[PDB]
Amino acid sequence: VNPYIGRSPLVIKSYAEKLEETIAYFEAQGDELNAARTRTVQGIPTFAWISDSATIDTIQPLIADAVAHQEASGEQVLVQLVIYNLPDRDCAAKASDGEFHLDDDGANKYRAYVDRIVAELSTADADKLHFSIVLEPDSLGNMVTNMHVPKCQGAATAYKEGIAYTIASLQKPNIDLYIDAAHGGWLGWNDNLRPSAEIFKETLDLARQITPNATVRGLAINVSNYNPYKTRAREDYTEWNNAYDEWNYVKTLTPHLQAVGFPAQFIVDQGRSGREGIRTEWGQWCNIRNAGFGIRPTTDQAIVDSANVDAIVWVKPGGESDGTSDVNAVRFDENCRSPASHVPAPEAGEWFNEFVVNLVINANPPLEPTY
Ligand SMILES: [Mg+2]
Repeated sequence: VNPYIGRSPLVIKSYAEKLEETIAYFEAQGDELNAARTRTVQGIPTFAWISDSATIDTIQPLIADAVAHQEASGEQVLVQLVIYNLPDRDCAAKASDGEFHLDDDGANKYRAYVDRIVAELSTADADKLHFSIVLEPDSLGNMVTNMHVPKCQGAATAYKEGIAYTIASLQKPNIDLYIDAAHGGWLGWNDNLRPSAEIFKETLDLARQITPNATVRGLAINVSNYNPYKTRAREDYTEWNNAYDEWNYVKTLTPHLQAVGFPAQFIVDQGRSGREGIRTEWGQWCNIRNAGFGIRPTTDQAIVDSANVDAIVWVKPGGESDGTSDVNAVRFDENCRSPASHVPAPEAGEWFNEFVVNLVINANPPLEPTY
């Protein structure tokens, strides 16, 4: 069943707290409407990312807070998590912050990292909650389009085996899993559709060699990207790609999932999708200037308009930088100085207040104020 129906995805307190800076900024500008819209954003659920082992320490406090909230509110709390730590992570990038490396026991270390997450998701408090978990952004798409890259060649089996173990390890009645499936501009090209469906099924099949009746709910798309759910002005760079918005990505990928027997249910990130015409190339991803908050999290079919979409969600938390634009930074990524990037920007994950100011102003539909 669609786990989002009737459920209240969890507001991430640590994220809502960061927005106090944005509220203070608008108040200091004499801008009560945008201050109030930012207050609305504080109440919008986002995903909590587990992108390293240290972050596992945040999970039990998050769960305890979630249970307290469930008791107080009478809601059916749905905790949204991202697992993002495969060994030799981000194999096609020039650099990665992933902490595990295949040549330093990374496969076993990844299993133990998953085991630590499982432990946290196995407490009596965890049992009271429901979870929606996105598995490993920037992973399997590389086996479709980046197999000319030495690091991807060396990591392909490990990505499939890693994700298989994660799936097999999180088979509980209160957990729904969505495997990351990139975005239309990556895997939506005609040549990529069938191989993508095949690798998702292959990975699920591997999971079932570990835990016999293992399942997933489906796929997560547009994670940390900006693609509109429904475009109002198709971009020139989408020429010859039928997945020119994410609703069309769902429509075009679905038949291939069905053909291979992989579940064709999707959650779609729209956290930074409010404004179009902000990029000159589809491949631009880092702190794209003038991005706006998009469609708010919802299961409403009047908006979603697809039996294959479980929900629109906000996976990447807007305001957390994609990377630094400082040319002299140790982790400088040239993508973060693209012609479309917002500069200066702080290190990946650090608060980028100027960017959130713009996410509020450029939100579509406009944010309703909470006065
Ligand atoms: Mg490192």
